[PDB]
Parts: sequence; structure tokens; C-alpha cells
Amino acid sequence: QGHCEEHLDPLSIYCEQDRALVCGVCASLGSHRGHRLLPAAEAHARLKTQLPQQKLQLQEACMRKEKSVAVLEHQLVEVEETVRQFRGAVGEQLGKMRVFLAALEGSLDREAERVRGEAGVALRRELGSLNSYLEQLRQMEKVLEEVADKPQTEFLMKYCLVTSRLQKILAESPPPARLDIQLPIISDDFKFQVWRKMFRALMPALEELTFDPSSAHPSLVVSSSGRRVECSEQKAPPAGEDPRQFDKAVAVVAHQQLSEGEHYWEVDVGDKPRWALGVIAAEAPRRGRLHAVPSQGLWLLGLREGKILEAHVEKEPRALRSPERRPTRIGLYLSFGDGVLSFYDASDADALVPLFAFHERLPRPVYPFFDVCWHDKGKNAQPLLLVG
Amino acid sequence: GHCEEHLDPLSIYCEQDRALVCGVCASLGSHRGHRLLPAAEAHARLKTQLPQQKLQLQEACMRKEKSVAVLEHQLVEVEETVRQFRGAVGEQLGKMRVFLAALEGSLDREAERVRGEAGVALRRELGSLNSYLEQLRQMEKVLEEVADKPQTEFLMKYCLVTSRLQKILAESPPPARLDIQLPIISDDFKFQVWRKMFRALMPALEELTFDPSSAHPSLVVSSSGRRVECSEQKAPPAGEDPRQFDKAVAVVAHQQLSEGEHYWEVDVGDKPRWALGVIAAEAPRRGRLHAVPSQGLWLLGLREGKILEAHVEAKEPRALRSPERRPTRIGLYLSFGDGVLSFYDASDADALVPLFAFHERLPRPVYPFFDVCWHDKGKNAQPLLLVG
Ligand SMILES: [Zn+2]
Ligand SMILES: [Zn+2]
Ligand SMILES: [Zn+2]
Ligand SMILES: [Zn+2]
Repeated sequence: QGHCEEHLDPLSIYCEQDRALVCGVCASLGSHRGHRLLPAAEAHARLKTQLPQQKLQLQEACMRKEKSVAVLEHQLVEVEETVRQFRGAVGEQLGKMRVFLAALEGSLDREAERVRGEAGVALRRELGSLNSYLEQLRQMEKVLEEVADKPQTEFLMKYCLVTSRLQKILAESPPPARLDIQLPIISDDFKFQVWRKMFRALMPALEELTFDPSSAHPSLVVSSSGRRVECSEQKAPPAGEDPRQFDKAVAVVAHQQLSEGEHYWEVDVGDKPRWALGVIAAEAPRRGRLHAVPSQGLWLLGLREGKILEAHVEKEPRALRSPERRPTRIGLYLSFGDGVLSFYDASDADALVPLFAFHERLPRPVYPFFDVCWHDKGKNAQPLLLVG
Repeated sequence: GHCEEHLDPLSIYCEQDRALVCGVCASLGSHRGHRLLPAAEAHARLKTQLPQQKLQLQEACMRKEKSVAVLEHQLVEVEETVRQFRGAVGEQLGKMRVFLAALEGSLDREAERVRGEAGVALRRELGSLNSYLEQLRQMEKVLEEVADKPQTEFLMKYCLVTSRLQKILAESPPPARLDIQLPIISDDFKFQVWRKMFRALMPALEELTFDPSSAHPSLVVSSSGRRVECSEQKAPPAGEDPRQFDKAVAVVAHQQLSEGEHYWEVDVGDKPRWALGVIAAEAPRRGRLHAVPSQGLWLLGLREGKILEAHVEAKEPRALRSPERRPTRIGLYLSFGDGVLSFYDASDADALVPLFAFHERLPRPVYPFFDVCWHDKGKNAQPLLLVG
């Protein structure tokens, strides 16, 4: 046909604006009256040359659709990954407690069996003692029935053996005892008692930790085992060869750098009366007397006179309510994910009690830092020990 | 039937050695100085013993067969009590096992939901993008095939192709990111789930209803016994029965608590003065009541809306460390078995906080006691509600 629907005249015109073929009348009185126009010939010539370029536009469009269908198929996997990571991480955290539970129940069930079997067999022993006795009394009744009708010489020797044997049985006979099994007492407090213990069980395994003697204040000696540090009363040859060496702080940091995750490590303080535990930022300065404040790179807990605890927070420290018994072991929890450094009185591993927690984004990495302090003319002689 | 050491007839019997001997043997030193008896008289004397001796034989034989019974019974009593233990741990430990299982299931169900929802979100936008691509590629095929065509059919194909591309370039957005809201699973998760577990340990909240017949005349109990307030109403001056409080504006519950474990929560809102706890049953309720355990009053009290006190045995009540958030619901744990009454800031059930706990043998029975305190001309008008 190649003609107009509305007018039936050859579509010899092309409208540059509406980009569609039109007929003569359409340009004259039609909706295409005032538009920018071209003859079909010049329009065919112009678009022959364009066609590689239009062909390229379509491919640019196809690329951009193919690019977007890529992003979605990647996302469609990231969903199953993120769900697995979540659904997996949950099971793992819960698994800590589930294990703790099964461990505790096993330990009790083993003490159940131990008392069961052990108290069990003492009875089966004394049971045999009574069956042999009854069986002996049974024969003695049988002899006594047959002896009533015996010759003089035979009756007499039987009755002596019988009455003299029954004599010995009566002194050898023990009175029965009542059943007394000592099983662990299971109270109303029980469900709480386990719950309290679960806290220690939530923590990650104690970080492998060893003092760095190459950071040690000269008066400080580190044990060969790498887990004991002491403040000696002897002359100290100072060494300013390394900026990591402590000169005025009387302290030492650990070998291990801490960069990500969650870590827990306990420190036995015993009856030491002045010390400070915590962590140091890596590039923080170690030379001179340092004010204990996080802005100086110091996340620090210190004890004075063995009775007053203080948290070296952002000049004056915060005096913590001293626990009812002086603590003999401190725990340090550290999580970069959550930006937290928690201190615990770990003297009783079954009942951990928090003392204080920093709650800020920490600059990673940090070094477990330990301030032994001066032996103070013989008084602060007690060592610092790493539980492990 | 004669003596071994020499052939002489045993017609002699020795009362001391209780053994037949021969004549020579009574003259021989082996049995010489002993008290002796003829064998005939000994046979006559022991014939009469035989009825009495037979009774002695069975007299002991009876008590031994009964004693093998008591011990044979103990062998099951041991296996039963051990089972009772092993069962008892299962239940208390299961109390956490169920909690943990359920929390996992709830999280597992929300994750699956978020998963499937994103599942169709992408597969939808995906399927649409492909259909665009399939038509977009189809258009390339038109553009190659038509390049050599006559003017009129070529041109209208170029219009039709470019006009479809017109619409497609409008309907589709840039790739855009993946948006999943999952609960954030941090290192802190195991800790929050642990705290939440605490409240789950407590027994089901006691059915408790205020007993209006104990009530101070100026307080009205409403809502099926679970609401009391002190209204500024016409108050009958007092009742006659000692069961009614006349001076303290207080009310006890109907229910008597005599044995076991009990947990009940009391919504206090921003009521600024109150006292919660328990009163011994026959302990006095008439007159000004001094708050001390020796008078049957175990009480945790709030004053000025900010200071909590523990009415322990002293002249002045004991000022508690008040938490940084005003408590809006108080919890009460009770065990006669362990002799404990525990107060908790139960404002947030996922994290109960201990407030104070008495640790003494409790007089049974006891009444949940509630001191509303005077309405103070409109200030302390707020009620006490029992959660359930
Ligand atoms: Zn036309
Ligand atoms: Zn037009
Ligand atoms: Zn003889
Ligand atoms: Zn004799």
C-alpha cells in the first residue's frame, strides 16, 4: 500500500519531530501541520548513514540491560549468603551455651553413676555375706532335725559343733544399715547456679598471651615461661634504644597484636595492692609518665591501696564501688565489632561480676598493657601472672 | 567311737571346752582341771535344750532373712533415687534448652521470611528486565534485516523500531542495591540472649488477686482483683477485724504462700512512693507499722520517685544504689527452700536487674504485701497493677 490511512495519499513526507512517515495531506491540514519536515527521499538517505549509529545505540541499550540483570543475579546469591551467614552465626553463638549445658549435665551424670555403682556394689557384697549366713543356718536346722534320734556318741559331737558354730555366727553378724547416698543437692537455686556459670562459658578461649621483655621497664623481669612479670628491688640499667621500652611507666605490653574480633584474657593479681591492666594503642607513646586516658591511647583500669578501684576515663578517674571481697583475678573482654572493653572480677569463675566497660569505637590495633608499678621500697613486690 | 590320742571311750563331757573327751583326757592335762560331766547326763540335758535351741536357731534365722530383704529393697531404692536425680537435672537444664531452641526457631523463621521475600522481589524485576532485553535484541535483528530495503518499508520499520526503543528507555531504572533487614548479629548476641534467659528461668507468674478485705478503707480494688489505687473518697474511718490495715495504706493478696518457688511482677509506673514485698501471715497489720523483718515485713520501698530503700533490720532503712532509669515494674522471687526474697527492676524483661534480696529462713506462710501509700492530695495517685 505505502499510502495514508486517514487520507490515502502516498507517504512521501517524514516528520522530524514525531519521527513517523506521513502523506501529503497530513503535512497540509493534519496533526503534522506545523512540524519540521523532510521528503521521504532525504529522510531515507539521512537514515541509511545513521543506521550503524542506531545499531550501536541498541547495543549500548542491550549492554545496560545485561549489566543490570548481572547485578540482580549477584544479589540473588548475596541473599542466600547473607541468610546463611546469619542463620549460621546464630547457631554458633547458641552452640556455646548448648555445649556448656551438655558438658555440665555429663559431669553430673558421671557423678550420678560413680555414687550409683560404688554405693551399689558395697551392698551386693554385704548381700553375699547374708546369703552365706542364711545358707549356713539352713544346714544347721537340717543337722538339728536329724540329731534328735542319733546314738550317744554321734549326737553329742554334732550338737557341740552346731552350738559352737552358731555361737561364732552371732558375734560376726552386723546390724543392717540404712541407705545413705550423697548425690549433689538439686535446689531451686540450681537453674540459677548454672546460668551464672554460663557467663564464663560465653567468652572466647583465653588469648595466647606472653609479655614482651623487649618492651619491659628495666626494673621489670619477665619469667622464662613468658607469663610472669615482677618489679625487682635492684638497680635498673635504663635503655633508651627503643621507644617501645618503658622508662617512667614501670610497665610491659604483650607480644601479641590485637586487630579484629573478640578476645578474652584473665590476669591473676593476687594480693598485689597497686597495679593497672588494660590495652594500649599501638602507636601511642610509651616514653615518659603518661596520663592514663583513651585520648592519649590508654584504655586503663587501675587499683590503689588494694581496696579502691578506678577507671582511667576521659584527669580525675572514676572510683568504682569496690567489690565486697578484694578481687584475686581480673578478666578483660575485648570486641572490636562492638567497640567494648569489659573488666570482670574473675576470682570466682562460676560467678563473674563486671566492674566496668568502655563503650567506644576503638582504634585498631592494640597491645595488652600491664602496669606493674614501682616495688615501692619492698611493699609492691607481688608479681603479675597470666592465667592460661 | 573312741578318743584319737588313746583308745578310751568318750563318756566324759567338758563344760568349759564344750567338747566330749575320754577318761584319760580328763586325767591328762589337756582337759584335767576343767569342770566335767558324764556323757549320759549331758545327753539328757541337751535333749531338753533341743526345743529351746531350735527356737534360737530360727530366731536369728528369721531376722537375717528380713535383713536380706531390707538390703534387697535398697538395691532398687538406689536405682530410683539416681533416676530422680538424672531426671531432675534434665528438667531444670531443659528449661534453658527449650528457651534456646525456641529463640532459634523464631529467628530461623524471620530469616526464612526475609529470604523468600527478597527471593521473589528479584526474580520479578529480573524477569521483567529479560523481556525488555529479549525485545531489545529482537530490534537489532530488525535493524540488520531492513538496511537494504525500499524506501517506504525501510522508513516505517525505522519508525517502529525507534519508537519501541523510545518506550523501553523510559521504563527501567539503574541497577540499585540489595536491601535486606536482618537482625544484626554482633559479638554481643550471646550476651543479650543470656540476659534474656534469666527471666525465662522464673516460674509462671503467680495467680494473685488483691484481697479487698485486707484493704485500707481509702483504697479501691478494681479489674478482677488486679488493680488497686488510693482514691480521695469518703473513707469509713476503720474496720474492726485485725486483717484490715487501718493506718498504713496497704493491701495483701488473697493468696497464701507456704512452700516452693514464686515469681510475681508489679507494674508501678511513675508512682513516686510505694512499698512492695511480703508480710508474715499472723504478723500485725494494725497501727503504724515499723518496716523490719523481725515484725514480719519484707519490703523494698521507693521515696521521692528516685530513691529506693531496703527495709532491713535497722533504725534507718538501707539506701539502695538507684539505677539510672526509673523502675516501672518490679519483680519478686521467692523460695522457702533456699530462704530468699529477691527484688528486681523488671522494667525490661530481656534484662532484669537485681535490686536487693533478703537471705533468711522465711516464716511460713506469707502474704504478698502492697503499700500503696497515701494519695497525697493528688501527687501519689498512681495505681499498683499486677501483671499477668
Ligand atoms: Zn495523511
Ligand atoms: Zn508530526
Ligand atoms: Zn583321750
Ligand atoms: Zn576341757
